[PDB]
Amino acid sequence: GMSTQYWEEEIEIMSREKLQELQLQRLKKTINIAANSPYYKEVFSKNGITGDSIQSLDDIRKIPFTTKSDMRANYPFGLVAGDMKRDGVRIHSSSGTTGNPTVIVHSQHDLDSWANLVARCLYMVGIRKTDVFQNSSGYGMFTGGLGFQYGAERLGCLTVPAAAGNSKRQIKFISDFKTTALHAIPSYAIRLAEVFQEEGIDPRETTLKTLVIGAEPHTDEQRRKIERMLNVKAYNSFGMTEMNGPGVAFECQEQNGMHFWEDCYLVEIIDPETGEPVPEGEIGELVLTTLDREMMPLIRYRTRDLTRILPGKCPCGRTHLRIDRIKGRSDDMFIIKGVNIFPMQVEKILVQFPELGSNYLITLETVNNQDEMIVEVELSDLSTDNYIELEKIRRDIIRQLKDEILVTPKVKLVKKGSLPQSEAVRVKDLRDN
Amino acid sequence: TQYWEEEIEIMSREKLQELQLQRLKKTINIAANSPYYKEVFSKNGITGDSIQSLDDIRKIPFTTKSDMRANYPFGLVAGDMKRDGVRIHSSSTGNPTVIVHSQHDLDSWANLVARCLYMVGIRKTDVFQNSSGYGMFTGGLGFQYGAERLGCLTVPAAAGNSKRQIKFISDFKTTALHAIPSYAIRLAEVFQEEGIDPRETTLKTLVIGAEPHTDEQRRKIERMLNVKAYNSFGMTEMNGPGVAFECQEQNGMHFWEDCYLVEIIDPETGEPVPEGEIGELVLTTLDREMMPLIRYRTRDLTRILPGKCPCGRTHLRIDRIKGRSDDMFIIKGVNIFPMQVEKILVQFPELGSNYLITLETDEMIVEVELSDLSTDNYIELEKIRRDIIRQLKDEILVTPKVKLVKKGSLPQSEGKAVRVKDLR
Ligand SMILES: Nc1ncnc2c1ncn2[C@@H]1O[C@H](COP(=O)(O)O)[C@@H](O)[C@H]1O
Ligand SMILES: Nc1ncnc2c1ncn2[C@@H]1O[C@H](COP(=O)(O)O)[C@@H](O)[C@H]1O
Ligand SMILES: [K+]
Ligand SMILES: [K+]
Ligand SMILES: [K+]
Ligand SMILES: [Zn+2]
Ligand SMILES: [Zn+2]
Repeated sequence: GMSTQYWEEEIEIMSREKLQELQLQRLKKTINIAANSPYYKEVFSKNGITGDSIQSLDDIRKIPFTTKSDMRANYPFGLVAGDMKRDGVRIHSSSGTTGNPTVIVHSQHDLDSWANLVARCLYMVGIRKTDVFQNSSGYGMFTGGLGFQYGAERLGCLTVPAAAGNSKRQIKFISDFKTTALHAIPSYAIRLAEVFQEEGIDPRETTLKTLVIGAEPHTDEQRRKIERMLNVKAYNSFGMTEMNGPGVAFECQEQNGMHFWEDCYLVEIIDPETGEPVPEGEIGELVLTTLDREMMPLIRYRTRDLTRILPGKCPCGRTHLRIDRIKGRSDDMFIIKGVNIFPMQVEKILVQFPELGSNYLITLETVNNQDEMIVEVELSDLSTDNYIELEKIRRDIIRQLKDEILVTPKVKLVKKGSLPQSEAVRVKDLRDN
Repeated sequence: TQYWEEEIEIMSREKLQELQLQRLKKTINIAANSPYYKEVFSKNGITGDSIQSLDDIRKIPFTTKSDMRANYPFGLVAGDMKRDGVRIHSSSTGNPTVIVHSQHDLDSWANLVARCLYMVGIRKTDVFQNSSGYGMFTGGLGFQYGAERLGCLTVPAAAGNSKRQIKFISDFKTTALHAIPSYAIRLAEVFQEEGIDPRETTLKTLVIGAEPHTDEQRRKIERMLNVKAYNSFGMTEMNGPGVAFECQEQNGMHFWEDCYLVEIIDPETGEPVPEGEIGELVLTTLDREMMPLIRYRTRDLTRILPGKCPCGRTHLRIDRIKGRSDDMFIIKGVNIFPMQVEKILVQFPELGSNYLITLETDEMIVEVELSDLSTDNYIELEKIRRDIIRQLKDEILVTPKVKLVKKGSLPQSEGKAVRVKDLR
């Protein structure tokens, strides 16, 4: 409380009364901006949403939800509200070519707001400009790459844009550049600790002090295991491309719930069936509204993420609400190696091969603390192909899947009728979650 | 002609010389704080009074890749890295060299990339796609920050996944693309495979670099995609992209002399070459503060093109990179550069764009893919193959073995194309 340091004290410890008037002011502004987009112009016209519709924060429930299906239907720029040709500076797109992906368009204001939120998060968990920050997240279209890169530079850290994989090079950068802060997915942080002891280095005797872990569900125990293996303090990091990427919700040094930055987001916990707000503190679907986005704001977006608001004041002194861990989702999406994948993306690739049967199964397992994706697909007795030709097709399946879902899966061609029958195709998740 | 920074881009030679001298003295005073240049200046008697003219830089010895490897990782860091260091980049076997940047250094680098892009006609209204690898590769974050500084709608596609690259161009209406010359050809091929005419896209401008390539190789890219392609020079040591770049005249790459001091030195004597002769490119940073580099031997061979450019810019122009010193190969005691082979192969329209030089025990094998548009028979193609052997023999002064291979048979590299395979 008294010894707690803040990036933006006036906002981070702002009274609930002053937070409510800030959210209402930014909510009205967001709706007036969003009304310029072809999608929300249509939505507001059909539901009688005008400039007088929002007088309180509860009036947001007059506006219907924004679903992923709606966003896919308006791909690529149906929800763009600003002047993209003049002020649009970046596009963040989701994976795929078999279906319409998700596109978020940002202006310079939007990138600066996002970079400030990431800097706020990093400063909160004790990271300073004197720290050496290494980002093991994939770059390019992945928001974790450029997101933490801009945020850590804004804070003033000596950044190490290592990007994904090559654990020996990751260990080399930590040892030679004296890395103190590291961003990694929980399973990769365990892999790095393992690679340290393979190279004859004690994973507890490095320059590492702080770890930022996210992109996928993990228990408090899995985080405590990471903390013991590397002799560090690990903090839960929440984000999604739709909400910028990282910097949305983050743990404080109390490591009890993730503080949601309510100055930039309006949080709603809704019953996934009725679509009504859940009783205070119960598990429901996370529904979010951007409050500082201008190029492409999102109003009441159904994230399909399940969580709850943790009650009571936090001893760090911050007034921004805390959410519990995200354990699962209300949709059919699965996360492997921190990458979001829909089972339809896999099916749309497999159906193109006439040598394959219709029956397929996706299995998610943990092998040596690392997550693996196994795609079993039955053979069609219609093919006249021998071993050499079928193996070439199996390698072509791996390659086309890798390009679509942005992860390399294990593909096994199984006997016709070997896989069990159910009748939508299920994803068998055998991981400890 | 439109300029990003007119006052600097058309600045008189007299005013450029006093700007370079002012920034050279500042660079040497900053570099003196690094453990490496503190020792170098102490042993060679380099003080604050040693530099009074631009010619006085020759009092300071050269900085080689070996000196940088010997002082890896932060032996040449001059600034306060803990307080002002904001990024570490690395260059593409052994111990990769590291460059440390402050916020000033990143902003200077971003401004140079924006200056380059604006010069070739790219504006904030353009949709810029970067197919360069991100992470530690300077091409990724280098063009990303530069294009955002200009105000382009950026598409950080990163390396590979050609089907997704084509999808982004088609759906986001990409007008400007950054790619290595060999990957630009691969994308044009993938467009045709997906039933799209590579000449009927929204693409208008292409930025190509990293790989040594001929003018005809670039003209092939321009015809395949119906675009204007511009040569982009850079290296991690000098920030990455934005160092040297062609103007709309497409005749020599303008070197930004406000941020770099250019020298063309004889690799044997270590003295400046006669005005306009081919020699080793030796560079000094003039706007870098965290880790400046003084008279760095790049290993790149080029020459300064004489005369003022019709675009009105007063900044000197360098010719195409002949190749790096490590690219040179010796067969039967004769020195050969891979660009000598490419400059011959590009003149034959019956040949493709992908080729491979193999050295075995000594024999030199030159594999080159056939064109898809080729309708020639065996007798005519064999006559062309014999014409290729003759023209190669006269140029490289050794008789090589030439094999005409199937289109797509030769392997495509993940990054820069490997043109020489030495199996000796
Ligand atoms: N800290 C976290 N804990 C659990 N799941 C997370 C976390 N951060 C992100 N996710 C999940 O990843 C999704 C965002 O993925 P993406 O759009 O690729 O950044 C979220 O909607 C969550 O389902
Ligand atoms: N436009 C270009 N033409 C030819 N070679 C280039 C070009 N740009 C860069 N290079 C080469 O690539 C090197 C820089 O590589 P890197 O620092 O790994 O990006 C230079 O020193 C040159 O040898
Ligand atoms: K720093
Ligand atoms: K994720
Ligand atoms: K723009
Ligand atoms: Zn707290
Ligand atoms: Zn010019």
